[PDB]
Amino acid sequence: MAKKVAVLAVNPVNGCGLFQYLEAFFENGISYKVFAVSDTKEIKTNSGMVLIVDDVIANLKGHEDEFDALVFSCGDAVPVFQQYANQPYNVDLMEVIKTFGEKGKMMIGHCAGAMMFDFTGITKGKKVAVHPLAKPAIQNGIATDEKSEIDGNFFTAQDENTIWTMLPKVIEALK
Amino acid sequence: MAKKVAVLAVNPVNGCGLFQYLEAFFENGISYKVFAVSDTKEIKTNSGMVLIVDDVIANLKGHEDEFDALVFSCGDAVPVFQQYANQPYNVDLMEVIKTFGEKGKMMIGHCAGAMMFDFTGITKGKKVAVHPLAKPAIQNGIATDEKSEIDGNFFTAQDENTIWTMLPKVIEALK
Ligand SMILES: Cc1cc2nc3c(=O)[nH]c(=O)nc-3n(C[C@H](O)[C@H](O)[C@H](O)CO)c2cc1C
Ligand SMILES: [Zn+2]
Ligand SMILES: [Zn+2]
Repeated sequence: MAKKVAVLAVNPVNGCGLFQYLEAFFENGISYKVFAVSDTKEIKTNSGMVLIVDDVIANLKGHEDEFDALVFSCGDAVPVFQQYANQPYNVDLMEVIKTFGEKGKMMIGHCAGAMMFDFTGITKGKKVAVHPLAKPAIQNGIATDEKSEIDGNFFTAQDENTIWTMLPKVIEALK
Repeated sequence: MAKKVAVLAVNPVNGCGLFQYLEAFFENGISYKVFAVSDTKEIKTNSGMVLIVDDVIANLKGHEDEFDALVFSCGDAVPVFQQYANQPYNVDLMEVIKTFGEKGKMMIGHCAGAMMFDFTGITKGKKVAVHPLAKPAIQNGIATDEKSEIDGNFFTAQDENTIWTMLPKVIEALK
């Protein structure tokens, strides 16, 4: 019955968005493990702070059944995602997202998180919140202009500044 | 003429509160440096994340005139402050807050940040916003129950959840 959350942090990752999830989980006693979307668990933030997380994204593949939810913390790695699309960690990212979406896991994200989910196709026929610049990239999903969208098991926010509009409902759904 | 900000992060520090400042500073081209209120450059967050900042608080002394603002990021280190009040890094904390207060630098903080400010007497006759649990610990200052208090050069918030009520003003003050 005990839930488990897999948190995905890109490199670099928006620290404000990330530690809104993590500090909320810790204070509510929600278990979580943070995975780096890179070849090392030592990442940076957009602000420049060096951050050493729990593990890498490669060690998440095959362990999707051990978690009940997935969190995509957006960052400045996304505006250059297309350049590094063929990077090992960026390939593992789409695979992890795809598997979690098929298991029916709780999909959580913000900013460009909806687009990364939509690149797979798990957001088909689902209301999602996404950054105004990543909105025309939403093909399978149904992008809205709302600060946050909760449809089925998809919990998305427009950016890191509108996470507060959905975070309590995310918390009460986990523990 | 370039406004430089000195950010003080405790150990452990509330990650959500800290990166609300740093990411906001980054997106607005505000120069800042993060000093660890601990023995070493490497600290952790309340969530458990290993965080490596810029420098230690000891290397801030004598260089307070090289900054225009002082930020106090509260954390779980404060409820254990009375036990470690005689620690070298906690002694340096009170001495750098004093120095920044003498030159009339922009004093920023949240949660129990106003309490640490009031422990020096810099907040005399000044309205401050502080955590409800730390409110009776305000003798020199004028503690309120408001989310944020801006009085003169003091910019305090009730906790990490009410930083957004004063942060736009902080950014404008730092350009
Ligand atoms: C932790 C956190 C809590 C917030 N809470 C609120 C809130 O209660 N009401 C609100 O209108 N905006 C809230 N915001 C967003 C905030 O109003 C906005 O991002 C800017 O401060 C003003 O545009 C919050 C943002 C963060 C990061
Ligand atoms: Zn983003
Ligand atoms: Zn605190």
